[PDB]
Amino acid sequence: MDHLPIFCQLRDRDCLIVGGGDVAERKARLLLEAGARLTVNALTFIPQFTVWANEGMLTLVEGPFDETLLDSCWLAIAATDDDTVNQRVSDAAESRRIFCNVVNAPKAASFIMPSIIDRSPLMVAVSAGGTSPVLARLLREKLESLLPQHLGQVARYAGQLRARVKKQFATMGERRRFWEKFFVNDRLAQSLANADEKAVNATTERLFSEPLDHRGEVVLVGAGPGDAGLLTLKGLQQIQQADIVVYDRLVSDDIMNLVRRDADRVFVGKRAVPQEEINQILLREAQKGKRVVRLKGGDPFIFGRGGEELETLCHAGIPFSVVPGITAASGCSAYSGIPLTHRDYAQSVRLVTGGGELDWENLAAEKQTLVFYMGLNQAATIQEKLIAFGMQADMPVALVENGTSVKQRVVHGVLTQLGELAQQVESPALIIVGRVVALRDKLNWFS
Amino acid sequence: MDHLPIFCQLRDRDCLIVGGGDVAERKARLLLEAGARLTVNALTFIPQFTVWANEGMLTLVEGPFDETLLDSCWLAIAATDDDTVNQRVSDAAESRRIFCNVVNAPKAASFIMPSIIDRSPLMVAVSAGGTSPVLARLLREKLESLLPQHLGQVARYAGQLRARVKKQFATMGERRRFWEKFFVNDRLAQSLANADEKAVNATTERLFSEPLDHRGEVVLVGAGPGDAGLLTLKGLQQIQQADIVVYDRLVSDDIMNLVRRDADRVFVGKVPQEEINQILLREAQKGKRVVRLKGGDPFIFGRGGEELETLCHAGIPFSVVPGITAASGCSAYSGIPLTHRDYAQSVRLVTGHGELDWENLAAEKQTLVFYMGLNQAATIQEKLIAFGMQADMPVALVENGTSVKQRVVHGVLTQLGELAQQVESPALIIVGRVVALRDKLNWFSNH
Ligand SMILES: Nc1ncnc2c1ncn2[C@@H]1O[C@H](CSCC[C@H](N)C(=O)O)[C@@H](O)[C@H]1O
Ligand SMILES: Nc1ncnc2c1ncn2[C@@H]1O[C@H](CSCC[C@H](N)C(=O)O)[C@@H](O)[C@H]1O
Ligand SMILES: [Cl-]
Repeated sequence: MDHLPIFCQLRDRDCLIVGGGDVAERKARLLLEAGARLTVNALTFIPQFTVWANEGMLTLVEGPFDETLLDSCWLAIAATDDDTVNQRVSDAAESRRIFCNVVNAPKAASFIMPSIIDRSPLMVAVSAGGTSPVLARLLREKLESLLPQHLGQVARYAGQLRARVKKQFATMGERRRFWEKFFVNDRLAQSLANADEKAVNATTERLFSEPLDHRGEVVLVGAGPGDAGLLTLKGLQQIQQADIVVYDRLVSDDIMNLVRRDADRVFVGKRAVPQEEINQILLREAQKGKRVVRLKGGDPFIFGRGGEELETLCHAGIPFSVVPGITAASGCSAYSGIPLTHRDYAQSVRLVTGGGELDWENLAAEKQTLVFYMGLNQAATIQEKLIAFGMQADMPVALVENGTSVKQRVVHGVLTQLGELAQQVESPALIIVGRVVALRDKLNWFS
Repeated sequence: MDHLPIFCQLRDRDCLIVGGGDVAERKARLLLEAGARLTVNALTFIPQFTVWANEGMLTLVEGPFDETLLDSCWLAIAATDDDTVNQRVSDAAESRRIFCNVVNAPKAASFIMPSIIDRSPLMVAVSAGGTSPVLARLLREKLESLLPQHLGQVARYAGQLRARVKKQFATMGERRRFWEKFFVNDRLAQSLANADEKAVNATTERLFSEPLDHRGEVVLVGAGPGDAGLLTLKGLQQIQQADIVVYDRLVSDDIMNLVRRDADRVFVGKVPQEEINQILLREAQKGKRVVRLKGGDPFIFGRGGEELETLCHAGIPFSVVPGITAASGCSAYSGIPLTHRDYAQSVRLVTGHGELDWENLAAEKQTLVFYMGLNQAATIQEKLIAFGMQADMPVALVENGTSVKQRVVHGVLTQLGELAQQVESPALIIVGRVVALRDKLNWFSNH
């Protein structure tokens, strides 16, 4: 072992930073977050130090490095640009047996500052001894995406409950299985976050009363339009903790690979399937006691037929929640370079399908952006009947197929070519109509 | 944070353990592995301690607690069963400003010993500070399953190439891009694992020979409506690697916790557009990774349709990460789907601050979403009524959607004026029959 990691309790302990630049500012902010009583010594200070001082959060000593400021210090940080000054700081702290960090020379120091994931009281720290800062940040970013930030509140509720858990589950296996359920229960985490005490004690005793086997809930998760990177953090966390994932073909293969592999997969899609038995699959599995995730393309509440499922769940007592996704309009907008609103261009955006009878006097009006979902089929009926209501023959139209994926194709023309453009593409495609289409020239970044 | 993690260099520094039992043994084993000059002072020793003193790896001091043995120490550990003795030790350590650990007492000591995952020279440390030891074990065991066995060899080799990387690459960014490609080359990993030197050398020379890009870029990232879990995975990648992050009023404080600690932050808030652009323009022209962080989605009422031409006119590469828009975030979190089987089959996103076409907005069977229409709410009510919307149409106002401070008021269209006086910005107005579904779909809390 090259370094001993220790977690230091710093509240009202004296600490010294030498330096007054932005490096020293980052260090000072960490130590203030830790509750340190902080003195800063520097020849000059960036103004963020004088505001912290005015608000009585630190102490400033303008001048050269004064070894006697270390006199009652627990930690020293040399954060200047002068290796000479840092070495004098480092040497003065060594003789007083004060742990000292040198920002630019981590080998010169008696301690190193690692990358930190703060879910306090829960804390994770990563370092490789200075050999690889970029590896630490790479690991920090993956850790950040996996640990929900309300985990800390769940942590402290746990500690206040270990007497009840131990007095109810005899074996340690029984206890670990309970804790494993406790720490991934999301109505619990949301209730502690939102400070709803009725829902905490409700969820608390529902956790104690149901069998250790059971953990029935259903989560409606938006997978977004295609790109695995457009999943939400909450979404990725939910499909990692799931026992069964129910998915359609509108969920891209890359999203599916993010499903941790001991989960059961249920495909409920096209081949070459009514929503009614989909409701009963979800119903069945939740009442067997499984964490069911329903993955849907895009956003669940935008042409998802996703509300119809949940009111069946609400009438059986099955807890549920919903994680929104990037809808196709927003993804294709961004990946094709067509903003949906802009300036003098479009006051409003309209999301519509292609069922029943629509109102095309309404759809034809100007100063709009029109986005057609599932419109490819009735597409010819759309060109002739927007022009037949006075909308200009020169209005740019665009079709985005497979938006946000590496197979994205965009065809753009003018309203009077709308049918011709149409089956140069296939489903799934969006039809976008309006002046905003004309700014793809200046705004397309996706190669 | 409640603790401050640090990685101490203990080689040739005196440490003192008080206690000579199995708990003292496990802490002694750790300090020995970190190179400490160890002294153990106890009435009695388990046999492993005498086996260590015979090899000259520690000094044993038999007898009761001697305070003077602290004099030259950098760390102290109270590991007796006697809690009176442990307190005399932590007292004697306090006065000397020596970080001290008390085994049966996490809240009583100035440092905590964390769980360690070791991939030397890489190291991950996990602690919940004694509030939840079992969360720390479950997490440590999950981390153990995500860190590849042979990651330590990749880190070690990185340590040996730093001198060469810094000599051959002038700028910080060029070094970062080298390391970014180094740490995700699968083949270099397996070659290091198999001690295949010629294969390591061939990939290494080729990696050093690659042309490295020298451009800064501006990334527009959607933060989503507030909840930090609603950021996309890509958006998190961006704000964890960014050099500077330009952000607004409407980026919640929990998203900012995701911004990399070493990044610079610039706030905007009446700061008009032409100063933002030239801030963006001048920062990227210096080769820095620039993230523009905006609330919701950048291309929906984002004003971000002209930021991008100024950059395209300048030769600055740019990209766009879509975000969850306030409509689909507030929809999911108030229990109000934007579309539904027989309630609404089109969604209209409208602004507030010729003018609006009210005959079209008042049309049947659509959901209306008003962005920043709080100050204009009495007009919206008047106009929709005059163009034929029924007086009893359900309306809802979502304030601070997806945040811990979310508030929803709701009612009928003849109440829309009065309702707006009960909330403040930022807030959405949802108009349509879907609003009535909240009483069957609200899985979120009570405001
Ligand atoms: N990746 C994609 N690219 C282009 N259009 C897409 C798309 N994904 C979905 N669509 C559109 O959405 C239709 C399915 S309706 C499902 C909508 C989804 N819940 C959402 O919010 O996006 C398809 O017929 C197609 O018109
Ligand atoms: N968390 C939230 N809850 C309710 N309304 C919100 C909100 N965040 C933004 N808004 C609305 O959005 C307006 C800002 S316009 C920018 C919104 C962003 N581009 C998006 O896609 O959502 C505010 O006036 C408010 O009406
Ligand atoms: Cl490192």
